[PDB]
Amino acid sequence: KVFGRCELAAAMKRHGLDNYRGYSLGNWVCAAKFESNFNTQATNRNTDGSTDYGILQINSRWWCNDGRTPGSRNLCNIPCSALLSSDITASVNCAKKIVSDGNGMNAWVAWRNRCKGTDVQAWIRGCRL
Repeated sequence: KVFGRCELAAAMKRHGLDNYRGYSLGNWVCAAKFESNFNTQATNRNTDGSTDYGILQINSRWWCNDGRTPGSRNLCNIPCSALLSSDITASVNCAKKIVSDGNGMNAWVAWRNRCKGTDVQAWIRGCRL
């Protein structure tokens, strides 16, 4: 599913992301934008052989099981498949764990490179929230 910008902001809010660990809603929407372009079925192979999954491009080395990343973990205790459904619950629950891991949203390289210190509130302008 390819979400609308405000449609994603709303689902993210309903799922408790707005200000989770101090990150306002605009940060999460900005990160989703640059990670997947709001497409839940986005996947991307990393050099080390792990794979990134779904709206927030959550990785198979630490966070999910795809059965094809030697030496990896599944700390969110889900199949990586679950990160590609229309339903974002699994992705949100798994992002909550990642963002709590010590580095805040720096765990997402595109957030640090493209959202950090920008006017992230732009990403929720004109949304019914």
